[PDB]
Amino acid sequence: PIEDPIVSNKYLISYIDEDDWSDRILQNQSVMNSGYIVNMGDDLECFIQNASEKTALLTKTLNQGVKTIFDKLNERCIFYQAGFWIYEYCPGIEFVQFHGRVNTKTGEIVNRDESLVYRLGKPKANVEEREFELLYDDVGYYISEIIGSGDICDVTGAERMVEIQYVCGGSNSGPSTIQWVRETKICVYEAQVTIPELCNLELLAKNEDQKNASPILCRMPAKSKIGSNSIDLITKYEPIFLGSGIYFLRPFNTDERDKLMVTDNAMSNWDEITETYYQKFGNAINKMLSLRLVSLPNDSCVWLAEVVDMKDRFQTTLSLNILNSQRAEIFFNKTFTFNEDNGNFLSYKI
Repeated sequence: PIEDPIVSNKYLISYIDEDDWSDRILQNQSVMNSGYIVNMGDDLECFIQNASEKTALLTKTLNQGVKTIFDKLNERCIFYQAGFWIYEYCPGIEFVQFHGRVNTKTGEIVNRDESLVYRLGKPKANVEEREFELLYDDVGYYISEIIGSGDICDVTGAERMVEIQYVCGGSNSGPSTIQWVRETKICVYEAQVTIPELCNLELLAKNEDQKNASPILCRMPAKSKIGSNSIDLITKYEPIFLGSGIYFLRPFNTDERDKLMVTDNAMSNWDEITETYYQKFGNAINKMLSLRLVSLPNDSCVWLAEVVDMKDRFQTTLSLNILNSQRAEIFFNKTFTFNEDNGNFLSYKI
């Protein structure tokens, strides 16, 4: 890993209320002595605060992960239609990119293009013999597999190979699938796969980003009297891209209620509601419930949440009742008024 004293330190700006700040940072002297306060003239004053076992897990992770990768891959090949290209990866045979499509029902290609001769690399049956590395990225720790034994590319004069990275797909039960694959160098390609079984290894566990940050406490000067800018939106709320142009703003305030957010232009006019709105919100909601973002209290309930634009302007309210199946219905009410006393769920049928 690479760091430097200008980037190694990491901060996270958090917002707190007005009378909260009045008697939370200002009244204690110990905290005031640990850090100091900065003023922007207006009330945007922020108080900044200044501040063998391991290797056994590294070494075991590498071994166990490779053996586990082969465990699932041993069943069959995998394939990913990357726009115009398709990359088929087999369990220790050879990696290539060819034109075509696959029939989801049988998992077989339409044809084999004898005319599209591409060679990404030849792995080896004797996986035990091959050497692998344990590197890391934003997603987490991963196993590196260089598949060589390729011909030289006259362009520069480098033998054809490919760099494969094994990462965990989180909650993705099944065999195995690829995320993306593309050329990286003149004759080198890169590919990344996601498998659920790698998460078994602590270092390769999903949702593990080293978020350790000296917190910087700020307070709202105006309390959103003007249209809150996007920077206020992402400092008050932690967005999560739910796809289809819909974000899920979860508040840092544990008391407040979370609200969806829309950004697409074709979903501007809410006075008329077309099928595109319903399909887009259905995809987004399916992805959300798959992400386990919405939190059941402690039971089936109706879920009511706002929708805001890039400027946190309320447009409608999304009403959703979960049916514990593939089907789901979504309603949009512009006329719905909110009770600040309760959160999202209002009707409980345990």
